[PDB]
Amino acid sequence: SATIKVTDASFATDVLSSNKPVLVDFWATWCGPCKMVAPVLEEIATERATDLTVAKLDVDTNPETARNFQVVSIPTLILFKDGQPVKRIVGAKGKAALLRELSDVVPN
Repeated sequence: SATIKVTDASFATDVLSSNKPVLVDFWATWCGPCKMVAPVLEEIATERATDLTVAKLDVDTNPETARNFQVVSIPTLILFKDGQPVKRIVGAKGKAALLRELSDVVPN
């Protein structure tokens, strides 16, 4: 397991105070599309470990952090950098598609 599990009590230390960018997956155990994205995040967490932390937040056991980032539907992925959210992605995505959508630049 290369992803980290984070909770309402640990979110500030593990995500908001992280040196590395952190990609947070807001998910739930019963959610069909969240399962579609789970193995993709596992791969990214291993492959991109020196550059990026990948964190999982179960919205049902951590409803306050979900409320704090206005998460209404899942999967939602939020990328954090130095304490702020810099990108929000809604919906399941393939690996290549996800990494491209996380960027602020486009290919020419």
